Amino acid sequence: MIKVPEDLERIGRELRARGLDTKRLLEEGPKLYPELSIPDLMAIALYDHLNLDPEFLYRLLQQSR
Amino acid sequence: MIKVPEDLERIGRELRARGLDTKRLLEEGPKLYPELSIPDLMAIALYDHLNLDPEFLYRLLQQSR
Repeated sequence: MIKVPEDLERIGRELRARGLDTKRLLEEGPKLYPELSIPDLMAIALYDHLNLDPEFLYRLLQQSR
Repeated sequence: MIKVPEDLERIGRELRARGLDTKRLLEEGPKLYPELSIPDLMAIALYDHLNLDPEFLYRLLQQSR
């Protein structure tokens, strides 16, 4: 589902808009987005609280794969 | 290298003590700890800035594996 950095940002914005802080995002994120990997959701959590460049997080995710 | 939650906390404390913020931790962490996976380092980054329970992050890492 994360084919480009834009997808990381889109899903991240969506989950945070629900009111999910980082812990709740890591608990609810996987239920709402079962197609994402745990590393995907950790990267989204980092984007959502620290506003790290989605390009950087995307590149890190590519390495892990 | 992360066989228990204690290892996540130990390495996290070590990297943050060097002055590494989250972005620099994700850039320098892999160089300093080449034995860790990218998901390992993302979990350590989450612990170091948000103080999420290392037990929770450890359990998430087990799932990914």
